[PDB]
Amino acid sequence: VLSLSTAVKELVENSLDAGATNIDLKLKDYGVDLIEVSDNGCGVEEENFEGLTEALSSLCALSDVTISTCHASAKVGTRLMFDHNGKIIQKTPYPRPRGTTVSVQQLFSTLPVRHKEFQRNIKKEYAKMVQVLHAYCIISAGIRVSCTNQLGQGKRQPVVCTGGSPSIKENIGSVFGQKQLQSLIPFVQLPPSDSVCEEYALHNLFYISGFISQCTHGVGRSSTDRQFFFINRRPCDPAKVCRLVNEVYHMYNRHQYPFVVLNISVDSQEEKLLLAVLKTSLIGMFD
Amino acid sequence: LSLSTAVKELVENSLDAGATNIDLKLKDYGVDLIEVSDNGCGVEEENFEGLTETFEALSSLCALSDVTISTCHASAKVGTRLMFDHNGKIIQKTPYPRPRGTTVSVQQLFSTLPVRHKEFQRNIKKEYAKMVQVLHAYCIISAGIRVSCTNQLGQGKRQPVVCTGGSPSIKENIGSVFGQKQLQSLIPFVQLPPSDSVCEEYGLSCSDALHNLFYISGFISQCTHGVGRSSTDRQFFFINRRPCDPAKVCRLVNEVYHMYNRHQYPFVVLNISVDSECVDQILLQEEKLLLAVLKTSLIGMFD
Ligand SMILES: Nc1ncnc2c1ncn2[C@@H]1O[C@H](COP(=O)(O)OP(=O)(O)OP(=O)(O)O)[C@@H](O)[C@H]1O
Ligand SMILES: Nc1ncnc2c1ncn2[C@@H]1O[C@H](COP(=O)(O)OP(=O)(O)OP(=O)(O)O)[C@@H](O)[C@H]1O
Ligand SMILES: [Mg+2]
Ligand SMILES: [Mg+2]
Repeated sequence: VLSLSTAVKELVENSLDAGATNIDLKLKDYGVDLIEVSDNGCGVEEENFEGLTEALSSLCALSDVTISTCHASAKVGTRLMFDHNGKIIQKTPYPRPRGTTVSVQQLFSTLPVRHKEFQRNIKKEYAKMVQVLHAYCIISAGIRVSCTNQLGQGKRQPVVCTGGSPSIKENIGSVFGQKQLQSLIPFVQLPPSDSVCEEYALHNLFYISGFISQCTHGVGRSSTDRQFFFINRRPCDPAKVCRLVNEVYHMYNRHQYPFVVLNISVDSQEEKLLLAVLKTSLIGMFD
Repeated sequence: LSLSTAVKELVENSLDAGATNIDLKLKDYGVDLIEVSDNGCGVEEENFEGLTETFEALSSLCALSDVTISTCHASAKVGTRLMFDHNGKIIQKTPYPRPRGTTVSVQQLFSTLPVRHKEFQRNIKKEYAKMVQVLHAYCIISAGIRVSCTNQLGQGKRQPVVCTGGSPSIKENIGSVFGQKQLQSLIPFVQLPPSDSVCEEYGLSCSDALHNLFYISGFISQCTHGVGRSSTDRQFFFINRRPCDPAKVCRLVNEVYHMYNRHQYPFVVLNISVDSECVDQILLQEEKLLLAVLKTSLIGMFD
């Protein structure tokens, strides 16, 4: 849509919305040539093919979109080709398992300026997409998320793959290795302290979970390269929450920055209460 | 009992389960961990105890390693995680929320046989190379299935080994495994009826060649000088999509290629399709007819 990372985000969310347990992201030239997301979700029924094309409509205007899909109620799958207006160029029977594969080829080709900027800044744009990819890998418990990349004429190479584990801890281990888990402690939520409450509580509905680096000297990280925040399992960047987490960690380890995976679960406001719970909990953890 | 046959047994089990994704995770070339994850049919609860070159496979792996299995059948509401002792007995079974499929973890293969374990470690480079060859064969022939493999040495980062893109063609799987540059020097196999000259060389009559039921397909290097390979490091033969080593067929392919490029050896991916009743060392009935078809076809291709 706007970038490589947001295009991947939209396609992954669509696979998640379809109830997929396998989500495979296939890239060619870091996504400059091909962005392809394949899932084993519910698929699309024939009567809704034209209704596919909004994320998918915007992708059609900015790239060449091919979609293959097979609904559980269908006897055979279907392969669809779209023009830049979202109109179906052709639809043919296509033998494939249940699910949907969305192919985004030559993203931004219809906008030459954006296409050229995409290529020039591919290292930064790919790093943003990896961050989004890692966030979904960590939080999507029970879902096997994978990514592969193929550069030029070279062989296809695996980038990451999760094992469909029910715990965030194992998903973290799948993404970064077991060595990353050895320097982490689980988040332990505490009621806000009288002192911290004064610095800023009976109707507390915030539930915090996750992992953070130990405050022990040397155990931290050189930068904020691995900090993942979630509100109701949705990846996001809460500025005030992120600053508070790094501030409390620096109270005990000013030389380093922590690894962070924090999910904020709350009913469908009162952010000062959330910060008071976060600060009190982090102080009790690092003490 | 080797690293390659252990991986082969697990990959075949995932293929038998109807998997479309097969993920192989290795640690220390498989000395520390061999883990195969698939999205196949899984195992039903009533068959958990029944779970425990041929390496059965799972019972033999339990005797030689620590086997952990998580699985979820479509008929189950929640998956199950299983731990096995070296006699194949279930140490513990716990509910385990996971998607449909099976994950088999083989950690410290051959640990219970210290002599074999040291031979495994000492010859790990040769055993790992043999396993990669077997894995490449399944990657090439398993069209429509995403097979991936990584290897991790100690505490280092995961290293890519191979991965296919779930493509419907053997040609695309070759490109995924070896790169598009490998495809540029290949030509497709074109089957021809055996020629009178080649039929005479094998002592075949017109009636012997009338019941031809061999169907050969695949890819081979061009005979153009220099385009070949330094050795037979990339020659993959299949009978009814099954990886195998037909000695006479393999020698014939290299012999005809040497008729046009004696200095080099070709890249070979060749599947031989034939009725199951004619396969019995690979013993193919009417093998002289198959060799005559192969030689005649290869000569027409390289001419
Ligand atoms: N991988 C998919 N699997 C099954 N159905 C899909 C998939 N992707 C898209 N669809 C269907 O096509 C519809 C339009 O997709 P689109 O992403 O453009 O908008 P949306 O999903 O409805 O809302 P949002 O803007 O939040 O993504 C979707 O609502 C969905 O029904
Ligand atoms: N990845 C798997 N997915 C689903 N079921 C499996 C899987 N692996 C093993 N099983 C089940 O456990 C049984 C025993 O496995 P094992 O490989 O040891 O023997 P086998 O497959 O029955 O015969 P063989 O391996 O000699 O062809 C299998 O028959 C199968 O039902
Ligand atoms: Mg959407
Ligand atoms: Mg088996």
